[PDB]
Amino acid sequence: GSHMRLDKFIAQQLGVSRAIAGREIRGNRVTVDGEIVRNAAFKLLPEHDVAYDGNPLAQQHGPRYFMLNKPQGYVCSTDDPDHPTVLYFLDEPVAWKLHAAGRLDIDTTGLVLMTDDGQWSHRITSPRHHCEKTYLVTLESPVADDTAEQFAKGVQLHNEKDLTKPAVLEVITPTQVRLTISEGRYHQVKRMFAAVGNHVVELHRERIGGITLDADLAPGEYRPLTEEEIASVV
Ligand SMILES: O=c1cc[nH]c(=O)[nH]1
Repeated sequence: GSHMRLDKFIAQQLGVSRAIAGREIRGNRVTVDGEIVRNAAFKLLPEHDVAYDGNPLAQQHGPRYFMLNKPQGYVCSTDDPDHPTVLYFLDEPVAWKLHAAGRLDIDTTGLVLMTDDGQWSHRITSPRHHCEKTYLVTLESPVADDTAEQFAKGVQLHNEKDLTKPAVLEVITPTQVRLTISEGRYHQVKRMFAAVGNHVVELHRERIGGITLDADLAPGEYRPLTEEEIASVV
């Protein structure tokens, strides 16, 4: 049930203070659905059509942010037509306006941030930025004892120029590890373990910057991000 004060909408649109927006509203320069509204506190709804001096002012719907626990078998973009996208799990209006601020392959599960705020998104996904992500990785074979050092110094991916930035590995079981990287190269985690002689069997993302996947969010479930999560992702 999105809505907002008519004075805040006008201040937003004209680039003025709320106090000056109120002056204009009282000055009979603002119309809603064709009728003059002189009340700065008028509750503006999405269906309303606002005009300033006769000029239509389309309503720019606020930005939305969601936390999704991505399941296997679905993809994070319409690039590939052979598999259904994660929008299948979202029950929101004009959901097609949403994109993943950091995509995950078809059988990788975990934290995906869905949003329609392009600036917020780029800040997180830019290849020039340092944003940490943590994954829970299941391997085909017991991790080699020099792999942590390897990842700490950086490894070279098959046919890539530069080494991977330092990454920290924590062993949970011999075939299950937690890995934190600050990059976003294509299929980086799988290629990193391949380079050192192992094979990723399962991959689950637990964190991105200051946002961690809720322990009780089941695969396929999602929720709006809190005001705090939005203001502190990275
Ligand atoms: O970060 C990574 C690495 C490999 N594959 C993914 O889906 N994500």
